[PDB]
Amino acid sequence: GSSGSSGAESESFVLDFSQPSADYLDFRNRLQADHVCLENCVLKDKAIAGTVKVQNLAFEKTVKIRMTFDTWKSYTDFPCQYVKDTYAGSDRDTFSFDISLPEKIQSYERMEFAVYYECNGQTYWDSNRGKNYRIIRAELKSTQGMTKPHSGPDLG
Repeated sequence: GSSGSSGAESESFVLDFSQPSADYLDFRNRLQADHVCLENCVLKDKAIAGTVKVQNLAFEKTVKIRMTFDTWKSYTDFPCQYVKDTYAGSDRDTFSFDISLPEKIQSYERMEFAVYYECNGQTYWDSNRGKNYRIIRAELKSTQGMTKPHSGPDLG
């Protein structure tokens, strides 16, 4: 039935959500209430990259990204690395992560990931600072024009 996967190159993928960092407030709120929040997550060739933030509550810190390709059935705990740059916050540390996308990805299975920060004898779980990090392809995303931008007042 299904067409074999012998020789084929799928276009790059995109994100179905707006970067978290974008909103300093809506962002810090998660890093202050959950003590953890993803800064930015870029996409690369059959691979991804992103840096997660954490509160300097304790010394020992454990950051691991949880990703799955089977409607949250088969996930793998990937160890995060540490970044040392001028930009990186002095107090709050900055851990990075590099996950390798699966061979292929079709519209027959779901794919989402979440952040898992362990500290102070606790386990903070940040799943797309809302529901889940829905990752879709770039060719799937539909383009809709003739739309007006939204804008509102600044909370006092």
